[PDB]
Amino acid sequence: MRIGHGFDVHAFGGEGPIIIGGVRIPYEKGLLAHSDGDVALHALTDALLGAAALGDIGKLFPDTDPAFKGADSRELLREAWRRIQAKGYTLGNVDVTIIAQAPKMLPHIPQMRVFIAEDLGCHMDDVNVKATTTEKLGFTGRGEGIACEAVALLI
Amino acid sequence: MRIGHGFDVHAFGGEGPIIIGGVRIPYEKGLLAHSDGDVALHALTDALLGAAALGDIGKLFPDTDPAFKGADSRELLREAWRRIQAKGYTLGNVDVTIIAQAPKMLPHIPQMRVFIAEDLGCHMDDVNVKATTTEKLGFTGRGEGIACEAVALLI
Amino acid sequence: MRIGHGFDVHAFGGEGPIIIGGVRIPYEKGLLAHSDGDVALHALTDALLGAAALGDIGKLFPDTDPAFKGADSRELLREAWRRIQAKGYTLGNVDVTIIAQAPKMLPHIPQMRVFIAEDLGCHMDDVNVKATTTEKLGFTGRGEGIACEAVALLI
Ligand SMILES: Nc1ccn([C@@H]2O[C@H](COP(=O)(O)OP(=O)(O)O)[C@@H](O)[C@H]2O)c(=O)n1
Ligand SMILES: Nc1ccn([C@@H]2O[C@H](COP(=O)(O)OP(=O)(O)O)[C@@H](O)[C@H]2O)c(=O)n1
Ligand SMILES: Nc1ccn([C@@H]2O[C@H](COP(=O)(O)OP(=O)(O)O)[C@@H](O)[C@H]2O)c(=O)n1
Ligand SMILES: [Zn+2]
Ligand SMILES: [Zn+2]
Ligand SMILES: [Zn+2]
Repeated sequence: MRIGHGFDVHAFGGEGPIIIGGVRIPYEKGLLAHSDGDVALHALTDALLGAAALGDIGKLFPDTDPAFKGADSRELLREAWRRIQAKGYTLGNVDVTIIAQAPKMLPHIPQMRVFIAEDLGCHMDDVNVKATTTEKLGFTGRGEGIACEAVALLI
Repeated sequence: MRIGHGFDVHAFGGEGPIIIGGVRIPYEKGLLAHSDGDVALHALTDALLGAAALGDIGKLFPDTDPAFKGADSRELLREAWRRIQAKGYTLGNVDVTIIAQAPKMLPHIPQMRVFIAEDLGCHMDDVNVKATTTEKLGFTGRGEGIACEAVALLI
Repeated sequence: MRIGHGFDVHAFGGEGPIIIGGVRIPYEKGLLAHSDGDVALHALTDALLGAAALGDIGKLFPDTDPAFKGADSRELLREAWRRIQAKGYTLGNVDVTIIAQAPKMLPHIPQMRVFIAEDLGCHMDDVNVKATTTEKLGFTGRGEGIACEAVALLI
């Protein structure tokens, strides 16, 4: 059993929607990023790479490499997962916590769990996603951006 | 073995004391919330629900439902725990990290561990609580609110 | 198997370099602290003490005690580890996430893993360190300080 932890942040910028956990969520503003800025999947990817001792998302897929521009975070998720499995690991379970004042993540979580479980080739029960606001405090409370944390357990 | 993670924040507002980890801690200002605003127990609850793949505190006990107004966070903690156990889980251990510039949590932690272990029906040794300031940085460093993180391991 | 979580923050102040994960990293400003302000090792220490139910770094090594002034965080790391092992624990694995806009931690991570694994008497593979910026948001995004999170799994 191996434990991992990931954390990510992306700033709001431009027009909506935003992509979180693979879900296109309607919002007044979008998120600024090289890729699709999916904070939830970056934090998850890092948690999994962390538990595998493979480093982090930026070590494997550089901000500098042009191909990663506009990149689908689920692709990165699946690749990191491919490499993790090849190192001999299997999924224990993952838990994600989206820290955002808005939009409301609640209704999109079921679909998120479907995408993530698909990507990790596991059952939805091994995947949990949740959300919380920082009750108007901070860059998140001010609507400046979204953050996300995640933990993973590999076997 | 299943892993979970929780995170919560509540803003200062009104008169003291504050309730953290179930402990009434004297402070110049109190915390604003629908319930008692116990940041430590919300973060813990989410960590446990997360490890169980039951979602989050707000999914089980809505901000909208009036009964939860003024609600004792230990009640929510015990209920979430009831449901978790019914899903077949048993406690491995939990670790909580209170992020607050003040007040000093240190002297109240023993009592916190007593309440939490009581609520989870475990031994104090399976429960750990700690604290840290953000050295004057951020909404926490500015005394605007308190945050808390927690991880849990279920069996 | 026992899980732990740690979190720490230190403000920039003075002249560089900074010490992170035991590595002297050149930077325009340094970090303000009683000790060497190694955010990465404090967060790690707490994660390990947390998994062991030993509390936190400040419980074991007080800000008030003068000896800890200028103190080498690896010393504290090794001591906390000594005490943890004496309580009967063995390392499962640790994962660290440095949240800093700058400097770039990437090139110093290998050396960090060497120091940490040395200190914990484990193999580098049981140690992972990663980094992330908060994309210009927050006290970290503003260059006001560095934060760090860590999780640990004890056996
Ligand atoms: N202080 C920092 C921050 C990030 N990094 C590295 O560079 C990348 C950070 O990029 P980022 O903070 O923009 O995160 P994303 O835009 O990939 O979501 C990370 O993936 C780390 O590998 C670093 O070495 N030092
Ligand atoms: N961006 C967000 C934030 C929270 N939520 C949900 O709604 C609740 C958040 O309420 P909250 O941030 O005020 O936390 P508490 O006041 O219950 O401590 C969470 O329990 C989540 O279920 C969400 O769907 N999307
Ligand atoms: N709100 C708080 C914050 C910290 N503390 C305790 O006092 C110490 C916090 O000191 P700190 O936030 O300056 O962290 P460091 O300077 O040791 O890195 C922690 O080690 C906790 O034991 C507390 O009791 N209540
Ligand atoms: Zn990202
Ligand atoms: Zn709360
Ligand atoms: Zn520190």
